[PDB]
Amino acid sequence: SVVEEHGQLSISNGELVNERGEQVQLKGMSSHGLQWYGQFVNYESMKWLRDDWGINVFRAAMYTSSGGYIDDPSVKEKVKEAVEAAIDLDIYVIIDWHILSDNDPNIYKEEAKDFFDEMSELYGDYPNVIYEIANEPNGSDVTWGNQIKPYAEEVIPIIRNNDPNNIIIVGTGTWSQDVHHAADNQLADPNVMYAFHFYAGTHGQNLRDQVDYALDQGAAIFVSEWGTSAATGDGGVFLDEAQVWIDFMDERNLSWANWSLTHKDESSAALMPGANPTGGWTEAELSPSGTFVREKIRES
Ligand SMILES: *[C@H]1O[C@H](CO)[C@@H](O[C@@H]2O[C@H](CO)[C@@H](O[C@@H]3O[C@H](CO)[C@@H](O)[C@H](O)[C@H]3O)[C@H](O)[C@H]2O)[C@H](O)[C@H]1F
Repeated sequence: SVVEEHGQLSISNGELVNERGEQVQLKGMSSHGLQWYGQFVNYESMKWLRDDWGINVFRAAMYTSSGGYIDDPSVKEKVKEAVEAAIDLDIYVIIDWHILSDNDPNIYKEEAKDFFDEMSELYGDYPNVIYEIANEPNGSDVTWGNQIKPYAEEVIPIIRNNDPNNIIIVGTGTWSQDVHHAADNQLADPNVMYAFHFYAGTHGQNLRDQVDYALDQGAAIFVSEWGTSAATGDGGVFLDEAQVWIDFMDERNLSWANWSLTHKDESSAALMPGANPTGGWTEAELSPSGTFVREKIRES
């Protein structure tokens, strides 16, 4: 139903819109790293998230380092499983080249180009696909102008040769927080968005103002990762500040994916230990974070 109705997504005047020009907001879940918790990524769990939580997008977090794709490329087939499930379920899907410790996206740029060529060749005639080319650039030596923008100006043409206009999300500096610099020096492709990530454990007032600054320059923003915990993924759940951010995103038409769908014993995890990897969870099988996120998406 979702993808049949909204179909081809595009950016118009800095906003995500559907094929009839109407604003659309995606809300869903990110996997944790596919190398650690891939059992939670399957048609049945995604169907349960679609039907019971109301998700309309699923993000497949394919770490590059930390035992991910560069070390063992088999995780790309789990991305394909997720994409095909999203097509069968009629929801959107984010293919996330999940850099982190490999803090400059240029480190594995050759591999990224090949990976995105493959995925855009396979899936580029489906409207479901959203490409996320560099999760979280980070470090004071990784800047928008010098590192990230040129990286994107190499990867985007590869995708565009196969898929002229599905959405591409591009990470920003300082762990996808520095939308100010990106918005002052935007990419040329008209169907690009810039990533912005937040954690409710951080006091967020200035970060909201910076997202507004970016939006005021005509830049489109996708909140492709956020958590209810601290920046580490652990250390408490901060539902007051999470709700502030939820409301802000609704006011600004910002799409989002929550981190993350796993039973790991960390506060940002959505599931408890014993949660079935194929869905069907009871209340007791959702963590404090997962219960909150499910509520947000069902409310929407
Ligand atoms: C965006 O931020 C989230 C945190 O809010 C990041 O997710 C965290 O990434 C950590 C680093 O990969 C991860 O910890 C690792 O978990 C592995 C599997 O259990 C361990 O083997 C490893 O020792 C540990 O460092 C957190 O569990 C996770 O929440 C996300 O990557 C960022 F994009």
